[PDB]
Amino acid sequence: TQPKISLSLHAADTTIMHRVGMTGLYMTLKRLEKQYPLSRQRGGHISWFLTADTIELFWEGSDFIALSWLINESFQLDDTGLIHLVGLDNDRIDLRQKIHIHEGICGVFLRLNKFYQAGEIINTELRFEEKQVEYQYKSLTWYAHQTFAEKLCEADTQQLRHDYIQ
DNA sequence: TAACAGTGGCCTTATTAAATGACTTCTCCATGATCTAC
Repeated sequence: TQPKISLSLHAADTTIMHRVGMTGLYMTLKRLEKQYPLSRQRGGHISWFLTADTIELFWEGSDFIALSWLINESFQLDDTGLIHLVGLDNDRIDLRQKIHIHEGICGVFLRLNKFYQAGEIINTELRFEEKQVEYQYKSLTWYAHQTFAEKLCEADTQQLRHDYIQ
């Protein structure tokens, strides 16, 4: 039918950050499609058609439900409280690099406590060359990326906004 | 008017090439929930 969200690298109004964002969405969608082969499994029957330089999203029912499902599945938190982006191959990456990525995101994007709720300071002692070194990182319980779906959709009609979002 | 215009041997031997301590101090935050006044 008609895609509800269409994104292209050839759009003339996009900057570098916009294109990097479409690339991240493309990687996340590839990983999700590997995780959820059937569109019925995905909330709202959300389905996508990915090309070399275009992203199109189709879904049924309320826009808020489908967007919330996609965003919640895209941005996750593991048991330890680290940022778990399903766009990246998290099983293949080790714990130290995951901690590095989480700390970088928390120090660059989530600079402000207004956009994350901090948990306890989790300490882990991983042995290295017959020596156990204690990594101490700030675990999280929520960050704005998880619940931006509310800002993407209208409060009452629960549909995609037709205006600009600040 | 001439024939010479120095023949030698050396051209530094030692020793030490830095010892200290300092390697910026402050401040200017951004953003949303809430208080509050109109």
